[PDB]
Amino acid sequence: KTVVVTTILESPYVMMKKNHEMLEGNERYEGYCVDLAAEIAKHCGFKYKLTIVGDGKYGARDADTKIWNGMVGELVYGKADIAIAPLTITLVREEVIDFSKPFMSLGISIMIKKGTPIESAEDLSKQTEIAYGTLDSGSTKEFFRRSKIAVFDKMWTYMRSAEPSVFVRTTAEGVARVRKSKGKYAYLLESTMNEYIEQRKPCDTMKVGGNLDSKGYGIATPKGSSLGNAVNLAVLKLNEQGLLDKLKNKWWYDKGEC
Ligand SMILES: N[C@@H](CCC(=O)O)C(=O)O
Ligand SMILES: [Zn+2]
Repeated sequence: KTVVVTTILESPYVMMKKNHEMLEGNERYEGYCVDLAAEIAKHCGFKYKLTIVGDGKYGARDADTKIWNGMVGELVYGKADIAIAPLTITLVREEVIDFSKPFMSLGISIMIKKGTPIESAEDLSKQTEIAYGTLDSGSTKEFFRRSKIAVFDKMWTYMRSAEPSVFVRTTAEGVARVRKSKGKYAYLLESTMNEYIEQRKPCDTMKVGGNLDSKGYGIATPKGSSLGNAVNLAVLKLNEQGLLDKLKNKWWYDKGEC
């Protein structure tokens, strides 16, 4: 009856509300995905419960164990009915879960501490002074692991063998490493998160160069779910009405601190 929604604490998508300890259920959270969940639910005609993914991950299949972790895993093993998060539509995921058409368009980009002598991915690859990494488990990490393009293969080769590790557990961890490294650490993350951080105090980071690829985030459901068709139509209806753009403006730029 009540649709269990799996999501992830990733700003500005889902964040803990100021006085959440005094609130209950869905009212404990706020963010772009919280506003979107409320809308997809209204339009699809269902009651839901927001749940933060237990392992705090997006979703990857473990090569040795074959188990799916993160939000994807919660959908695959039936722990959740739908995932409303900045979850990238990829081929390996679409083979096990269903995705609506994209609700947000993005691409991998570079986050530097202001003043870092880096203008592109080619620049990162051609040097060693400045370290660079990605989110440990996710679509960005896989983009480099599977890239046939020379510049990205070179970047991956360095990243996988770099010590100490250049990969981080969460986006926030990557952002702090950038901020605390005096320009000695650049971070590869999706343009959406980069643009969000670029508008947050201490206003010391910046997105550089173009996007490395083009892709989208989709609302995910288990393969052959009943909700699939309706949520896809809701995403299309809401994009066409201007809500998705309105929501990105609200959480990224309207509340900008820089
Ligand atoms: N949106 C990504 C996580 C962030 C990243 O990989 O940079 C995913 O669904 O895996
Ligand atoms: Zn509406």
